[PDB]
Amino acid sequence: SGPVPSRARVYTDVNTHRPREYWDYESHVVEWGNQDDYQLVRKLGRGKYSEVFEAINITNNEKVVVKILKPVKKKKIKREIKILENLRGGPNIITLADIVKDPVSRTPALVFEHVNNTDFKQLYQTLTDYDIRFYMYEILKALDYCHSMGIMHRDVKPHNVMIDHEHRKLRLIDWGLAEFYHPGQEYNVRVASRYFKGPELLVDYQMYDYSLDMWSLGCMLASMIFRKEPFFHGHDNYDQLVRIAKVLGTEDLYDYIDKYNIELDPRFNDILGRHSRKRWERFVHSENQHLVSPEALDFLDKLLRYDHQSRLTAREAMEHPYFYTVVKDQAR
Ligand SMILES: O=C(CCC(=O)NCCc1ccc(Cl)c(Cl)c1)NCCCCn1cnc2c(Br)c(Br)c(Br)c(Br)c21
Ligand SMILES: NCCc1ccc(Cl)c(Cl)c1
Repeated sequence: SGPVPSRARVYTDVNTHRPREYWDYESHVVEWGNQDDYQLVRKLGRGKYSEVFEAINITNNEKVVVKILKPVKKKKIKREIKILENLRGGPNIITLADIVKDPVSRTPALVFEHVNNTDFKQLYQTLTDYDIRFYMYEILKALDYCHSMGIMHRDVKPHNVMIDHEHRKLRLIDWGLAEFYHPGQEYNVRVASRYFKGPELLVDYQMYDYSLDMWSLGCMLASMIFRKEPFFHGHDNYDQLVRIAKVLGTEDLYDYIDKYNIELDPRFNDILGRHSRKRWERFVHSENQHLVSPEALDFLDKLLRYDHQSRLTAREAMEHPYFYTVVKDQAR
């Protein structure tokens, strides 16, 4: 007997009710702009999948960001484009402005709205309790939206959160790993950065859903309030689950494994050991106590659960007491 199937608790059938063109990205036809509308100004960074530039649209003098893609399978470019187009205009989702073909490498380039990013070295030095609650709530808006639109981001981490702090403006970026959720579909578990991988990825449980993003969000929250980056600091994918188990305990892990009849890689036998579930107080000290509260710890505990089905949804997270003062402030 194999693993027990699983279904998302919410937004389970949203893609089923769509025309197939919404989610059948392999059949998407790309609408191309004119690369001659743009001039590159300077390089902002480079990754395994792209090089990123600041640019100017010389037809309207607008600043934009240009992501020149490295060679990748055409269906993965179509996937990112289709998801960006489907989510465009949603709260705190980066806006795809144009798609052009780089004359040099003949590769596609995505053109995004510019965000005046805040120097985060200063941001983290003066970060307040209220700042963290406010921006977490802004991220939850983007996640509830994309989940409600049938999409898992699958790469939630601080690097993919742009913040213009002067204007309290936040954007969730890099949708190149995002996928459409379909009930019963088995997904690739080699997604997300190591430190933010959910337990379902680490034990190779492929029938996962939106709740994967909620684990990653809990990892980000823990690093913020405890000022410990990364929070779960594994040496490799195997050790990453050991680091989680030393905090969440091994009992709930084996309860999770048994519930879904997951066949655990035999490497884990001699490294997981036996660990109690720790109390969050052991990460609190004089340098982070101003960011930690009973509300923050209650919220954090309800995100970081082995069982993906028992994690808060994005909308449930937004209703947590941790956000009460943010919610009433936004009512104005
Ligand atoms: O520096 C970062 C962000 C690092 C960071 O700590 N965040 C804030 C994290 C955070 C999250 C939650 C909370 Cl609660 C709080 Cl408090 C803080 N990531 C590098 C991006 C590399 C350059 N890069 C790539 N793609 C880009 C796009 Br697309 C645009 Br548009 C723009 Br602009 C740029 Br620059 C782009
Ligand atoms: N049109 C020449 C400048 C240029 C080169 C490459 C790209 Cl991808 C862009 Cl948008 C603009």
